[PDB]
Amino acid sequence: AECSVDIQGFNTNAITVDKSCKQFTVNLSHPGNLPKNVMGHNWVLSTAADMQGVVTDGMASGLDKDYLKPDDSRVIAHTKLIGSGEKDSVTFDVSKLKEGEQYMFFDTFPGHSALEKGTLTLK
Ligand SMILES: [Cu+2]
Ligand SMILES: [Cu+2]
Repeated sequence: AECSVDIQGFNTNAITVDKSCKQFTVNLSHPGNLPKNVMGHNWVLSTAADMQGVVTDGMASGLDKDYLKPDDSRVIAHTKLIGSGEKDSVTFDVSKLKEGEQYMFFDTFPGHSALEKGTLTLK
């Protein structure tokens, strides 16, 4: 089945990964005209349980860490932080994913998590 998804930064509020896929790719795109540094976006994947932890410590860490705490072991996958006309794409092992667990995708650029947030599920 398909196992890439195109996301603009969110047009989708919800991703489902086909249980039959071995890998999965998120192509992320930035729509506007502003520098990564005043209006950059990422796509981060953690379990719902961990989302808020990744976000707050990611805010605390700088632009220079792409707004993610270094060695954050609760982050399953993510795209680089990106700005205007920059695109990024992350490909992860689907074996990292457990059917019947609730995952969240989100943006860790300060504040964007309240609107740029979604659900991903292995099904
Ligand atoms: Cu397939
Ligand atoms: Cu954003």
